[PDB]
Amino acid sequence: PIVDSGSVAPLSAAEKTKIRSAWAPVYSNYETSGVDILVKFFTSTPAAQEFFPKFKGMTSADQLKKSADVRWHAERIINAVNDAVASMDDTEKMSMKLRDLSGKHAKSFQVDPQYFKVLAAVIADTVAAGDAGFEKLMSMICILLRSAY
Amino acid sequence: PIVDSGSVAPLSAAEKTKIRSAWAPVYSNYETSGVDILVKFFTSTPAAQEFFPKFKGMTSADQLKKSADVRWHAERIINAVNDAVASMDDTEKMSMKLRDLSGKHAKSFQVDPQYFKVLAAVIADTVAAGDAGFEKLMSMICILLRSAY
Ligand code: HEM
Ligand code: HEM
Repeated sequence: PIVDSGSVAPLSAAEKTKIRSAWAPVYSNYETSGVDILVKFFTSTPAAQEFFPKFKGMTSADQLKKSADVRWHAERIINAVNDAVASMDDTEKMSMKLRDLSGKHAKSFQVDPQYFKVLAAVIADTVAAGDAGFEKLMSMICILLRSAY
Repeated sequence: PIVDSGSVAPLSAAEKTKIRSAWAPVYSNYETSGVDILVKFFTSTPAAQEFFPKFKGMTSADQLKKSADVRWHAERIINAVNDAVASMDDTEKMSMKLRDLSGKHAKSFQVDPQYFKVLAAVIADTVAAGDAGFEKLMSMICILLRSAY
């Protein structure tokens, strides 16, 4: 269950390893993985489309995927998660960046804090649906991405 | 000849239109474009290779191109030049971003500034060889990338 508030027990050594195993295949193809994930989240959540100005005009899966702006945006969203997994052994480091990234969303991108957990699930489902460990990493990211609000 | 110091005359309207016409084709396939340019720079400029710590172990086009790191790095570079062509009508914003990038290069990445113009040339020969207009933009960017040095 991915949350964006409250507390989440630390990540066991066992969980971390699994996460790295599942994420590797996905990331090795981040250009595609990021897109498909972002686009699905987009299309499946109409209420959160007004927060992607550079996407305006496009609404169908076909369009989105051919858009360079949709691609560049997907690649950054995905790498932000990669940086997270590659830093599960440093909570102080992970939190600082995500607190920074939280600031941009709240202060600059002005995105609704309620869609982070939604996109996160669209990531957990693709990376390893059902993994309590991965949903735990997400809960950590979502909690951080709301720290600025 | 691209330069990285002093100054250069503003880009005329004609030059801006020429630049945006030659750029579109290249940026359209940026995931591929960037990677081609980067590898061409890297492989052809030995001394500058030590400045790419994450490519530790790769020195051939084949190994490079098939790397997530090399591409992510290339995608970010090519996209910074894109922001630049996108801001030809607002040199202020262009400079703000480029100055920030300059600081990152001189502080975190510890990169020798002599190479900005060389990588810029690789981009010039790829987008529009010989075009004085584009060369000027590259000069503008390099002068800006060295401002924090
Ligand atoms: C899984 C959680 C998310 C992560 C890890 C994430 C990560 C990122 C990253 C790395 C950037 C790059 C910012 C930069 O270049 O400085 C970004 C940009 C952006 N994100 Fe998120 N994001 C997430 C969820 C969301 C959600 C739910 C929305 C929509 C409500 C959203 C909307 C945006 C917007 C508007 C931009 C700016 C695009 C631009 O103007 O270039 N993000 N995000
Ligand atoms: C046209 C010239 C150049 C542009 C526009 C450019 C742009 C960029 C951008 C946008 C980043 C992303 C930083 C971030 O993620 O916040 C970056 C990182 C980096 N650049 Fe450059 N760059 C240029 C030339 C060079 C040159 C000549 C070298 C090598 C001598 C170089 C070495 C690096 C390194 C080592 C990093 C850090 C990579 C990492 O650890 O992720 N760059 N550059």
